[PDB]
Amino acid sequence: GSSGSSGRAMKCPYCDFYFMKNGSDLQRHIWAHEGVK
Ligand SMILES: [Zn+2]
Repeated sequence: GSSGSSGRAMKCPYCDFYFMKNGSDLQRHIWAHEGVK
């Protein structure tokens, strides 16, 4: 699919959104649900 040739991405511990299993942007996306500036 458009997110990757084999699919099977990780899913967020707070919402419906997806990232690559070792992506650094996931840590910022989670810290944003935890309310960090
Ligand atoms: Zn999320």
